Amino acid sequence: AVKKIAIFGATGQTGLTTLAQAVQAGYEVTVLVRDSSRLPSEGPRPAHVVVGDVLQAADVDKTVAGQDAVIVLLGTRNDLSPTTVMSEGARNIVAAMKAHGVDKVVACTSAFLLWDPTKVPPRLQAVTDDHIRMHKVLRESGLKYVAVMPPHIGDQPLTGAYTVTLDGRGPSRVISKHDLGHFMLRCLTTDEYDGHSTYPSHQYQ
Ligand SMILES: NC(=O)c1ccc[n+]([C@@H]2O[C@H](COP(=O)([O-])OP(=O)(O)OC[C@H]3O[C@@H](n4cnc5c(N)ncnc54)[C@H](OP(=O)(O)O)[C@@H]3O)[C@@H](O)[C@H]2O)c1
Ligand SMILES: O=C(O)c1ccccc1-c1c2cc(I)c(=O)c(I)c-2oc2c(I)c(O)c(I)cc12
Repeated sequence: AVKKIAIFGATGQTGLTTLAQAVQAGYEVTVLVRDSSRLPSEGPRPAHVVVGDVLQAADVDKTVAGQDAVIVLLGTRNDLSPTTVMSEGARNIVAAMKAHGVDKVVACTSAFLLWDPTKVPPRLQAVTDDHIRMHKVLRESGLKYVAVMPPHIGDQPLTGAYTVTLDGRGPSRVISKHDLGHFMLRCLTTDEYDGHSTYPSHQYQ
């Protein structure tokens, strides 16, 4: 079974809860962070912290070495400008995985990659274009890749009771950050989503 994981984007909205959940669940977690002050003191703590940047191949290589799987929760912290950070980071992650024999990656893009592609809000198009580039990098890597394509990420509690579809239709257009993290982790213990795109959603009310 997967025991050692790297998380990229662990200091982000979804990353922080995914990290806490992963440690509480018993994983040995390594994170790559640019700024360690963004990791919390309270609660569960990663086993290993690498300070560096996903755009630096050597920093990524150090983070991926020795792992059993990789979770990718990279994002732009609501900077909507044109960007290649996520796709360039994914290229570095794939190269490091291949260099170190790691074969499982679970990565978050967005439900816009399942929904009608002509209905992306204009303000989100640049980020979506880079999600599409990152998805291409991961799909073409040949590695076992679960594409997680969530709708709006909310603040609702952890439930573990959300629905996962393969087509972007579902009970709602929201997933709590906690449930999204829970789903990322679920993907580490099953093969059933490898090579698929997945849409987690739930009605919280
Ligand atoms: N907002 C939504 O409703 C929504 C819906 C669907 C999909 N998404 C997508 O879901 C993904 C996760 O979103 P989120 O809101 O959880 O993420 P987020 O809060 O934007 O966090 C982004 C994370 O990526 C890290 N990161 C950015 N650039 C980096 C670099 N050069 N090197 C290393 N780490 C870097 C950030 O580090 P720092 O802490 O150092 O900044 C942070 O940990 C994103 O791709 C987002 O576009 C969002
Ligand atoms: O996350 C928010 O609330 C938010 C707050 C300020 C500015 C934008 C957003 C936002 C998104 C930001 C990024 I970067 C991203 O990548 C994606 I995809 C976003 O998808 C969003 C979606 I779907 C929504 O339905 C709504 I309402 C807002 C967003």
